[PDB]
Amino acid sequence: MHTMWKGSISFGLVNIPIKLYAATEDKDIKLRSLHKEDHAPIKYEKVCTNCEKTLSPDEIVKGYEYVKGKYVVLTDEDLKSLKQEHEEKAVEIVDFVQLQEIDPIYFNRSYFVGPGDNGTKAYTLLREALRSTGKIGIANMTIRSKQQLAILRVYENCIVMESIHYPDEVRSAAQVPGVPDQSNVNDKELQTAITLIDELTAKFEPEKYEDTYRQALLQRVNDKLEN
Amino acid sequence: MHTMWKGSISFGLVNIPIKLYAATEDKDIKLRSLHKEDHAPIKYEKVCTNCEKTLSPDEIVKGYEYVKGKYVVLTDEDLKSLKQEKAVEIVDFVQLQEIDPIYFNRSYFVGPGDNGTKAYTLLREALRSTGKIGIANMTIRSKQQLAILRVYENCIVMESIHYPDEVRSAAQVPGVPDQSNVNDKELQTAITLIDELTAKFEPEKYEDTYRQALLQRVNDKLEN
Amino acid sequence: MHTMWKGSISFGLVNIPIKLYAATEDKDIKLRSLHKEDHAPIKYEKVCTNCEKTLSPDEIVKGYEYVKGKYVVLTDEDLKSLKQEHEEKAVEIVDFVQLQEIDPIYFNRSYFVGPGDNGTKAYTLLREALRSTGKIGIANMTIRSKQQLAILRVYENCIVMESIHYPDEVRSAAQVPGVPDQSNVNDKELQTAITLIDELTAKFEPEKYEDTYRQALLQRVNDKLEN
Amino acid sequence: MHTMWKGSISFGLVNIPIKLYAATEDKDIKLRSLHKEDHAPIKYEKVCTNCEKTLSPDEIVKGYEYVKGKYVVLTDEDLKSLKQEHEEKAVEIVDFVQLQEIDPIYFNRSYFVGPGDNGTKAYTLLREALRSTGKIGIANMTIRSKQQLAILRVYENCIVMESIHYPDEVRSAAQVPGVPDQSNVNDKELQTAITLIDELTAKFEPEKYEDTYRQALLQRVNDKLEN
DNA sequence: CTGTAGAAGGTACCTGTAGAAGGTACCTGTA
DNA sequence: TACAGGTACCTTCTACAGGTACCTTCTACAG
Repeated sequence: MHTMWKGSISFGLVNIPIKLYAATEDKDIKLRSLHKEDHAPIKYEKVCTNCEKTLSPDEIVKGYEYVKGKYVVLTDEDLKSLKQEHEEKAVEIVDFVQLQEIDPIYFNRSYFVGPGDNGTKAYTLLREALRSTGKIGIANMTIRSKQQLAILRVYENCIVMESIHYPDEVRSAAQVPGVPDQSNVNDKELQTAITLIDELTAKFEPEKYEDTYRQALLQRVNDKLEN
Repeated sequence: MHTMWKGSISFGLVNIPIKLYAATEDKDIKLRSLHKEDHAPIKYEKVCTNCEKTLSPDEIVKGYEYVKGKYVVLTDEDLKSLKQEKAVEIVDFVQLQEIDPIYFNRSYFVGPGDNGTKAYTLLREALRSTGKIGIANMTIRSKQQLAILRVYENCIVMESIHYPDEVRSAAQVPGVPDQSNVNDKELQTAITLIDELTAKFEPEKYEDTYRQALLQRVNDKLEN
Repeated sequence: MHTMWKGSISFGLVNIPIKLYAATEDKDIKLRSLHKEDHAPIKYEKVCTNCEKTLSPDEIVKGYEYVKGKYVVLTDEDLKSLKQEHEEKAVEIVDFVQLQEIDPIYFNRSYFVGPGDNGTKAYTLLREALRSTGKIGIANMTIRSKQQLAILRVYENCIVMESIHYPDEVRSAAQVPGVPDQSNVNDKELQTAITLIDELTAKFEPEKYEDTYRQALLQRVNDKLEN
Repeated sequence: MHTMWKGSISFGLVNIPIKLYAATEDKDIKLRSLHKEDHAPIKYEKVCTNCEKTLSPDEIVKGYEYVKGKYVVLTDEDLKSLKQEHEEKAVEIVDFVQLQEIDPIYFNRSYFVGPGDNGTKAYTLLREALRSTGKIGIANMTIRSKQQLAILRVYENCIVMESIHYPDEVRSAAQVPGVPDQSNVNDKELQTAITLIDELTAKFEPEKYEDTYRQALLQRVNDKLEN
């Protein structure tokens, strides 16, 4: 695959050089906007709502909307001052917690972690330690000037780094309206449900599920192209 | 807390009325572009790149780019026909460990609907006992996609997932070694290290430092 | 300085990307042999002592002299198989001993260890740990296809990696002929010797000592060059 | 042990007859180049680059390369006048500094110093004075027609004289690229690193480390011989 | 309040490429 | 043992441009 990030997993004296690859790709069809009669691509042009004039990029400033219709203009220098840029590309591990402690509810984006230069032995040691102890590593990571939380876990023979939502962005499963909390299920009905589920149970065949809409749109495009 | 979808989980004769709630919210800081002269928000005008002129939404169409610079225009009629082909239709049940969290894309809590509680708890208990997840097809808003249904705590969680062709293979990751050449003493030392840094998960410990810094700076600027 | 080796310091899970620089340079004067009448450089021509013919580098093979006058030929395959090559450039630390356990008579060559890419925090941690515990690290390294033993220690603000002689190559000071034991030493004579040493004691001035032969040769060369 | 040098440590009125012994030996495997057709050793013939004529040692003169391609020819008389000859083989001590003032990065070669004829009491007095004052003696010495700097120190019951590099041939540890200061060190991380280093700490056992390449080559030679 | 898509700027990492010299490593000779 | 001289080399940095995948942000439409 294509490497998108070069750095190291650092927690104290440990510093394992690693590389990141995107674990998923967006195959959804993107449709360009074209003029009805000219059939040319459409471009976005910035125009002020008050001065009603075209604005160059140097005439645009960023402003945080603090109440409805009122903006505190954050100067560029302020924006760079808020960012705590790091000169060292490191997935700095801040904690190690049991795997069950963090639900896949938190997970946002998945990355494949591969060994870097002169870091295969430490990579294998960390992978085996994580698999044996059955836990994951909570870390802080920056890809391109951002800053987010991540968890490192083990999937098959690879290490997977999943960025996660911050704990205050994840809602509570105990606040869901109407969810029962009493384990008063009947044994006969439960057994019938289990039998039905087992009847519907099959194996996971990834080739069985396909994007039908994508294939249909591609076939329509091919038919219109040939005709 | 706020219902965003109201339908039913359906397979065969089983039809459980359910409601969907977003399991996560985006609290990232969003900034509005403004003019420097008058500090008014800006707006986007769609103009043609071949010849500059403002176009109404009724003056534009959608075209799929098949090669570089060449598009096939999909008329709204055929686009609607393709989009045609409120229930979460379960196709089959697989094991919990058969689908990795790298498949998961979006998370939703599932709550019982009107007169749909007994079936809801029956399905939840069956899924928990059998250790299975239900693969299904569903549409949120004019976009059909694939999802799974699992049990988290005492709730049902529906995770809309990526299609299998959209997920890369862990075997294709460059340079990843095999599980054959790990020393026992080094492994024990590494395990001891990991156990030393092991701590309980404290959700209040981790916070968005950049967002708090930006909010504090905004408050200070407002005071000034 | 000029980096001469790029790799990492590895012991178990710990990996520290580092760079090697030569701590010393040979400033001695080198003289080129020239023809007396032509003043042109000379060339080494390899000629067999028996066939009395000039040999191409593909007509020459290496041989070990197990006994005087007889050689066992070690072909390319044997030498390649004996020389174990590693896929990773690592200073594999095997031991951590006390600093005083290894005498400077073991030391052979000195190298300065600088932080590598994304390897500064771990470098600082290792330096501080070595300085505080008063320990050195025994390791195996290979600069250019020649495996040897080394020790990592702390000098001032830097980490210094010294290659060392193998223990079988170092003689024992207890077997030096004629060296007396800790026999009784006269206190007055020892005090007089101490006062003499203190009288001759001065501070270390690196500029005080210089290679006088090199300066004399350079001055003679310059004098002949001028006139 | 074989005496390789016989002289006296001299400073002012103090003159201590001494003998020098090599403190280390080169046990590396050396392979003789041989002709592949007859398995006879090869020899080097000095031939001129331009004239392409075989040159006897009386037709070869030394030359210093001040610029690339141009050589100032230094005749025998010039080189003899440049070299300083001493009628007495003496290690002439110039001053004494502390043990810690000269780093082992200066050290080049090691020799054991043994008492000479009727020079045991002075040897013991010098050893005791150097040990008690914690000092080393900087000196000028010539082994065989090459004057160099040396330091005299005490190791176990012996005196060790180390030929050392000139100060201009030793690089500065403050110019190592990327080396940081000691200000930013986390205490918890430092304690973790110290605990890890103590975990890998072991007593120095010289019998554990051996030149595996030499043993492998000797085993291969023995296998080829026995067959 | 949430889902959904489109356009736009940017740059990191890989790919394809080459020259120089500084320090490694080895071999002989030679008294 | 000392001591030097010649020889093959190759690694790291210097000097180098093109291209794509992925990040990241911003607005707008729907109900």
